[PDB]
Amino acid sequence: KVYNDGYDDDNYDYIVKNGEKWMDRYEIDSLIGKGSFGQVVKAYDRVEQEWVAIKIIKNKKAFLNQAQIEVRLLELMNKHDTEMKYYIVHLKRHFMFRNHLCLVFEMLSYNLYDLLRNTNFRGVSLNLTRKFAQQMCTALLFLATPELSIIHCDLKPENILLCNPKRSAIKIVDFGSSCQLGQRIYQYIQSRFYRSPEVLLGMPYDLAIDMWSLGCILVEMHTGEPLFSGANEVDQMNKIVEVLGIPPAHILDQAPKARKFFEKLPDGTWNLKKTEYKPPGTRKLHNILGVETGGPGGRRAGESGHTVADYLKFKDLILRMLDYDPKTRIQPYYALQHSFFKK
Ligand SMILES: CCOc1cc(/C=C2\SC(=S)NC2=O)ccc1O
Repeated sequence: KVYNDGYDDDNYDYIVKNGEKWMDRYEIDSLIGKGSFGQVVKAYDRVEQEWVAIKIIKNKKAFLNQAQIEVRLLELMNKHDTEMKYYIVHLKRHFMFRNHLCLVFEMLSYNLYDLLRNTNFRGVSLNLTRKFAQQMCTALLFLATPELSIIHCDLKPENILLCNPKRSAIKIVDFGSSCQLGQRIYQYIQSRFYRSPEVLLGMPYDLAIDMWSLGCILVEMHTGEPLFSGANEVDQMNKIVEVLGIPPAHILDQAPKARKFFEKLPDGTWNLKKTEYKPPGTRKLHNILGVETGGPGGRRAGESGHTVADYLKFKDLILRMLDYDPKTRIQPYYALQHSFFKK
């Protein structure tokens, strides 16, 4: 059997051969990314004389359609003249090659999960976390612009990449799961660890879900471990409740999936259903962050910029990003005005 004249495998992924040249321009070096959508490869562009990442979409209608949306959003974002756009990954060009849609991006360095792995999952400093935090809030502010109103929908450490390995500048990648503000066609969205409560509760969602994700990411970056690492959605919600308490009554009353995690008593109050968890709100972020005990695990004790005063600024901001209510949850503009960022 042969697929796409022998260019494709059984999955209709392009069979990548190191050293291959495409259209007398791009020289394929190696495969750098693998996904349901297709593959990502590192290539040299002879014309621009630079390294580029090429996202090779699978040769199937479904995956092509998904990527077409990705392209519109990427091109829409690149359209704006604002300087905030530079925190978003830049799509240089797109083309059809051997029945595969290919997105050409600027080559980027290690993702934030790689950084975590490199620390043996013990996290990076508050100073570097602040730098990452400021850039991400700026990125979300840009996404929040009315013309765009883009929800990334899959924010996580892996999806945040450094421009250069020796600088701290970051760019958000993978808009393949992104959508614009509108009707909640998709209920099951976001990576589980970074999934907002509104999504878990099957309620309407806005751009605030990304902000929730950011809060989880920022805590994760400093500690090295996901704030909430549920094995399932129920476990996810229970892990959120451990830190933040039972969600407010006004939310759960409106929540279609409230009874998946909670039960409503005769008095009309909400409790966790029975089916190993600390009581609601007793896994304090104050202690997770090690505000008063020299940071997480005491590894930051004696380090500049790791004072109680510093940690309290970080904690307050995080707690504003992890507001249960998406209408009151801090917005990118206000987050950038937080005392955590002041000099
Ligand atoms: C290992 C992936 O490395 C890169 C990845 C991207 C962008 C991607 S990957 C994906 S999946 N969707 C994107 O937009 C850009 C530059 C890179 O160096």
